Amino acid sequence: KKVGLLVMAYGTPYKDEDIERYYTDIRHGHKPSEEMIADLRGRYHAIGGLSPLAKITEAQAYGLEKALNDSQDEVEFKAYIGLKHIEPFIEDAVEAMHKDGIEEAISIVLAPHYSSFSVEAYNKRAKEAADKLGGPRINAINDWYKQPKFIQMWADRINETAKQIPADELLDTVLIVSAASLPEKIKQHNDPYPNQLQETADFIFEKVVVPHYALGWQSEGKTGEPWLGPDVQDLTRELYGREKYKHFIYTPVGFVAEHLEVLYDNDYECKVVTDEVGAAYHRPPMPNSDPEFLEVLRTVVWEKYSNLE
Ligand code: FEC
Ligand SMILES: [Ca+2]
Repeated sequence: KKVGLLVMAYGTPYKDEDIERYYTDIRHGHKPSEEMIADLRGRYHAIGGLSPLAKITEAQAYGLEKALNDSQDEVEFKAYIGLKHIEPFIEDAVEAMHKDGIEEAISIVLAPHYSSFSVEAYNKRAKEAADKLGGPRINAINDWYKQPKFIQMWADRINETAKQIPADELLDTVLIVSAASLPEKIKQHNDPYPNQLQETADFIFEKVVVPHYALGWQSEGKTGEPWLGPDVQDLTRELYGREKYKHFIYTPVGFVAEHLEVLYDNDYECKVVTDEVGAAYHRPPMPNSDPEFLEVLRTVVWEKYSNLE
């Protein structure tokens, strides 16, 4: 019998006409203003029109399914994609499993770190849909940044970039490790998210030749409350002011694909800052559907399945 593999991600507009309803969904059903829509649409336009996140997420979910099924024959996995803010929604994926007769599923979020605003909400929605339908039972993975192959993947990508920096400028190079920002109040309740990112930065740093590093956040939202900082743009300016770094290497390790928050918030907004101070910009390829990353996810899911049984 088959075990459902519920692969969850944020979602992205398929078409330009979808941007309004996607943004409305992000804002809990409250339609943004015309100025807010125009600004978002202009960011998608700046990165080429739309984001490739849709096809990357699919390649990741079906590449993971194939890696799992080609590596063993104790069980057959069947992947279902459930998205947070556009169809197929999380609830649609759970419905489809139930209608297919899946009785047992493992879920994974395509974000390696846990927080109350991200993975918690994914898991709450998946379990609430399964409770109503009467199945499947969902066994959730909460985080997986500690996976050794995950850390080694990012260190290899950073070391390949650093090898193309001149040896006499490596001492003036800094590795900026980042994730999506969240409201700062999550620290008041000891949410694990900021600690998990610091841990990820520490594990990577001990495996790369780059001698300096700093932790930052990015892509904070339009609210009137404080968000986790420093922002990667502001941190770049500060570090140039104190240390005069010549090379900035940005690894937004909270993300797993090349989407709007990397293509715009790093490759446009951070490059604007490195240009202003006169430093070089580097941003290694994201994991996307590269086989080494599919192997990270296969290890994570197969270890989860091994520990249930
Ligand atoms: C955490 C976290 C992740 C990583 C975990 C996971 O991937 O789900 C995360 C991942 C992503 C990814 C990719 C994308 C890119 C989608 C694509 O079109 O390329 C992506 C894109 C957007 N996020 Fe995002 N996120 N995000 C928040 C937290 C997280 N976010 C919070 C909080 C709010 C604030 C909600 C509100 O305003 O009340 C919020 C709002 C937006 C908007 C709305 C427009 C704007 O104002 O910027 C867009 C577009
Ligand atoms: Ca921003």
